[PDB]
This record gives sequence, C-alpha cells and structure tokens, in this order.
Amino acid sequence: KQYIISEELISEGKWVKLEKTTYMDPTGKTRTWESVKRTTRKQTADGVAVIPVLQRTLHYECIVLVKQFRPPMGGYCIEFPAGLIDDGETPEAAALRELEEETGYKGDIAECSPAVCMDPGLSNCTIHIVTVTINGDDAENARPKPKPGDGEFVEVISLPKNDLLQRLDALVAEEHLTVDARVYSYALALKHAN
Amino acid sequence: KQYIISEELISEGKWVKLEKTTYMDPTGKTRTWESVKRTTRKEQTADGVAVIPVLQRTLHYECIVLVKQFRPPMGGYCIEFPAGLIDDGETPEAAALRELEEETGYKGDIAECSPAVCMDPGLSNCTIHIVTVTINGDDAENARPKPKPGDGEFVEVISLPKNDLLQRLDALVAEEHLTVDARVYSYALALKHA
Ligand SMILES: COC(=O)C1CCN(C(=O)NC(C)(C)C)CC1
Ligand SMILES: COC(=O)C1CCN(C(=O)NC(C)(C)C)CC1
Ligand SMILES: [Cl-]
Ligand SMILES: [Mg+2]
Ligand SMILES: [Mg+2]
Ligand SMILES: [Mg+2]
Ligand SMILES: [Mg+2]
Repeated sequence: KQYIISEELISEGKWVKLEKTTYMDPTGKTRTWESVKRTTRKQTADGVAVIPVLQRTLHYECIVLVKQFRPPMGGYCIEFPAGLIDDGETPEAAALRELEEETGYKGDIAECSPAVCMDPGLSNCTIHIVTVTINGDDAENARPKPKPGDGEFVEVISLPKNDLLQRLDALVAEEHLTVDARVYSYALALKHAN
Repeated sequence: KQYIISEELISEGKWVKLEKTTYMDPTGKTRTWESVKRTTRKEQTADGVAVIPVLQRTLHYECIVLVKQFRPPMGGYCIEFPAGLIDDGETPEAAALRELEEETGYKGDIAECSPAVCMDPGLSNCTIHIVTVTINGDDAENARPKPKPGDGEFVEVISLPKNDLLQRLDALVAEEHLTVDARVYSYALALKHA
C-alpha cells in the first residue's frame, strides 16, 4: 500500500549520501523523508557482523567483541566484529575474513541471517549477522594474529556469554565506552531467555 | 589515544545532516571520516528509545510485541521493536512507555533501561536507550489494545512467542518482502543460543 515515488539527491560524499525520499502514505497523501545511504553497495547487504562464540574446554563460552574509536561517535565503541562485504564476496566469506582481520581468530560458520536493517528510520543500511563458532583449543587460535589494515587499530575483548549483559554494563560505567545496540540486544536476550 | 579534531558541516536537512569529521589516529596522523547525525538531538542522553515489550499472560507463553511499518529509507516494510525519538525534557523510560502505547495500544511497566547504545557507529552518532517493559496482558487496560498513531503514521502490531521468535521471524521473511531489524534479529538469535 505504501511505496516510494522518487528519490532526490541532496548531497553525495565519497562514502555516504543524503537523499530526500518522496513516498505515498496509505491515505493516498504524498510525503517526504530524509534518507541516508552508503555509496559502496554493489551485494545482499552493505556489511556483515559476526557473533563469534569462543569455545574452549573447561572455560566459560565467550563472545568475542571489538573496541575501536568511531569518528561519528566521537569515542570508543564495543561492537561485534564487522565490516563491509567486498564486491563479489559471499556474506559467509566476508564474516570469516573480517573476524580474522579484526581478532586473529579462525572460525567456523554456524548460521547466517537474511539481510537485516541497521537503522531503518534513517538509512537503507543492511547487514547479515553471521554466527561463527571458534575452536579456541586449536593451534591456529592459540596466539590469534590480527591483520589490521593501514590505520584501523582494533582491540579485542572476550566476555563470558553466560554473564554478558552484566559485563557490558560494567564496561560502560567504568570505561565510558558506548556499547553497540546489536550487542546489547543479544546480551539482553541471553538474560531474558527461558 | 584517538580523538576528534574538527567537525565540518557538509549538508544539513530538516532532520539529518552530513559532516566531514577530522580525527587523530593512534600513530599521530590526522584522518577524515564522513559522519551522519540527526538535527533533533538536544540534551537527551540519546536520540531515541527502542522498547523490548514482553507480553505476559496467565496460561500463555510470553510474547515479544513487534511493529511493522513502511520505512521510506528502506523502500519497504520492516519489523522492529516499538521505537521513537525522545521528546525534549522527556525521560527515556517515559518515552518508551509512551511510544509503546502509541504504536501498540499496550500499557507497559518498566523493567530495565540500558545506557545509551549506538545504532551504526561506523556511519552515524545515533544512539538509543533499549527499555525492557513487561506488559500485564491480564489487566483489562491491555485486553483490546488500540494503537494511537500520530498523523500519517501507520503501524501494524505483531506479537510472537519468545520461545519461538527466530523461527517465527524467518517464517514471516519467507512469506513477504519485509526486512527484520538487526536488533530484533540479534535478540531472537540470543534466545536461540541461550
Ligand atoms: C529522518 O527523519 C525524517 O525524514 C522525518 C520525516 C517526518 N517524520 C515522521 O514521523 N513522519 C510522519 C509524521 C508523517 C509519520 C519524522 C522523521
Ligand atoms: C562512512 O565511512 C567513512 O567515512 C569511511 C572513511 C575511511 N574508511 C576506513 O576504513 N578508514 C581506516 C582504514 C583509516 C579505518 C572507511 C569508512
Ligand atoms: Cl551458538
Ligand atoms: Mg570493522
Ligand atoms: Mg576491515
Ligand atoms: Mg516509531
Ligand atoms: Mg512512534
């Protein structure tokens, strides 16, 4: 019943653009919205985010997260490992690659979501969420070697799955970091289950 | 180590703006980033709230109450937690309860409120509080809930059982062109993983 009538470019950067979207509301009235899109999409989705379940015998299962300075935020953020999908890369391949580059761990694919939206009242940005298990008892994941690109700089933070929400809340209170909404949502559900 | 040096306005709409961000990398090199921000953020501790609404009823499995609406940035319909921006001077909790009632008809009770969490921190500064609310669906106020949508707003409510959320979401995605929100999908994945 609702649909897009036209999209007008307002401003195009190298990585992001702003558009004015005209759409039909279901009463038959024409309305406008300001919409953000990336200029890099090719792809099932813009990017991947990896839920990396670090499994080590006789240890708690950990979720592997990353801490980076995020210029839009003006500060450091704790997030799932993530990045944009390379033109002609599968989501699964992007997930293992990003996980390796950002954390050093080599993982196995458990499941892959359909493309899911990041902030749909603002942007068209989408990701696949890829659940990956990491056998922490293999020699390849003993001394995990991250492969950081020229200028990126990413710290790895592993937190136990069974207390995730409490551990994140602590990092926010003590370190003045911003936790990612996806990460927080995941943590909340771990507590809310059963 | 890293920090913002300057933020220059590239383009400003009514609702969203694009900025060129200059920041200091940890090697001491000056770098730039294209950053999205809303124009609506004043003294709120975040831009908005998203509500995790747990519908509780005697002799029923718990449901998660979601909303479906057309999202012009996405060019289609999305399934999301109930959500809206925080009014000036409004608390996150009040915003959460108000948006839940407006979008769903339900009158909830606060359970928890997250710190401000980031929506897409490689792209935007946008942040939300995630507010967990229980809904007593045995209360007469919550028997025949009618959405009180604003002008030009059209929201559909979809209540799914918490114990089967991810499969029910997958079944909805299999049957129509619709996109699930990444926070909803993250929450459903954790409910499975727990
Ligand atoms: C990025 O944000 C925008 O472009 C505005 C567009 C106007 N607006 C609405 O709520 N539109 C209704 C009231 C007709 C539903 C708020 C968001
Ligand atoms: C909205 O996106 C942007 O503005 C670009 C800015 C450049 N860029 C980088 O990856 N920069 C590193 C390698 C220094 C980390 C991608 C993101
Ligand atoms: Cl798992
Ligand atoms: Mg990344
Ligand atoms: Mg990368
Ligand atoms: Mg809303
Ligand atoms: Mg609303």
